[PDB]
Amino acid sequence: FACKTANGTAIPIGGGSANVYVNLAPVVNVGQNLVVDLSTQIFCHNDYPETITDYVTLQRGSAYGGVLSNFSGTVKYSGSSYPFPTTSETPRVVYNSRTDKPWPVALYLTPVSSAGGVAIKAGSLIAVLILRQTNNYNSDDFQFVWNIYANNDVVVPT
Ligand SMILES: OCc1cn(CCc2ccc(O[C@H]3O[C@H](CO)[C@@H](O)[C@H](O)[C@@H]3O)cc2)nn1
Ligand code: NI
Repeated sequence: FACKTANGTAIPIGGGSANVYVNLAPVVNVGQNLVVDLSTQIFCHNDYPETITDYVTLQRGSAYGGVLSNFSGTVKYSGSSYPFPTTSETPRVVYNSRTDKPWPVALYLTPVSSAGGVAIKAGSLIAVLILRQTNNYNSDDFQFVWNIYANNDVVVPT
């Protein structure tokens, strides 16, 4: 089991960490959502699906920088919604093919009433999402740590 990002980098068997840059809507008002869909960027596969089933959860989602201070949010993982930052590990998604399949995670972030001006700075760390992988074969229990960075400034009009 390993993962990669689109035109990007890879995290190999056994886990590790990688940096991911996302495009964000440049202007977002109170009451609106920034939607950050990682399922178009992060892809994973099972290396021996004929005998092994891989189980994959969102172990934890954490907010940083402008997102931590200026937004509240929710995360959608494989069809279900949760608070973001997260309050517990999600249920598991099964990976049973050598063909790349998206990691089905999306953040929905909305400005708090005190956000104004530049609420997220270009290039800044905005979130960490930890993918936890196990299987039905041995004791493997691995973390794939995705550091999520803003590509551009996000302004909350005042
Ligand atoms: O007849 C038994 C047999 C065994 N195999 C492959 C053995 C194997 C063992 C571990 C393994 O590890 C990687 O691949 C596994 C499947 O994705 C994953 O669960 C592991 O954690 C790890 O990333 C891959 C192949 N093929 N046939
Ligand atoms: Ni592989």
